[PDB]
Amino acid sequence: MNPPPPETSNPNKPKRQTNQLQYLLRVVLKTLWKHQFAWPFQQPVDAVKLNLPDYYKIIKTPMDMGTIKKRLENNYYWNAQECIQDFNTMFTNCYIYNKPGDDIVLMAEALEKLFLQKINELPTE
Ligand SMILES: CC(=O)c1c(C)[nH]c(-c2nc3cc(N)ccc3[nH]2)c1-c1ccccc1
Repeated sequence: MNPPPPETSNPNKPKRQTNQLQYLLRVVLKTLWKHQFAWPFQQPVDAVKLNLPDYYKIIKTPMDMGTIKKRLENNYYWNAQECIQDFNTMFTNCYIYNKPGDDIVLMAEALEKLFLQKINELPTE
């Protein structure tokens, strides 16, 4: 069964736009999104659809690129580091839930390397 997906707005939380956050949407997210291995990560895990009934029994901080994209579009983040942490949670969740060598893990590993390449250099203020 599915929990509610992660919030993409929160009126208590202050919003911000920065050059680095703009870059994380326009270049980092939008490039990863087109990668051949992006599809498992483009939306919250649907434990019923994907027949992973234990997914949210194991993963307690779910994250996915659909959520990240919406957060960036909504100026939900205060800074780039917060957004980068969401990407890192997404990757680490995949490694936690699965096992080394699994096809889905090979997919996450290729995306993570590409992500690291793209955030190696970020715009300045
Ligand atoms: C094929 C299979 O049996 C799978 C296993 C052992 N694991 C995942 C799987 N584990 C994940 C963890 C996170 N955190 C995010 C996405 C993940 N997909 C899938 C899978 C199921 C349906 C479609 C694609 C892959």
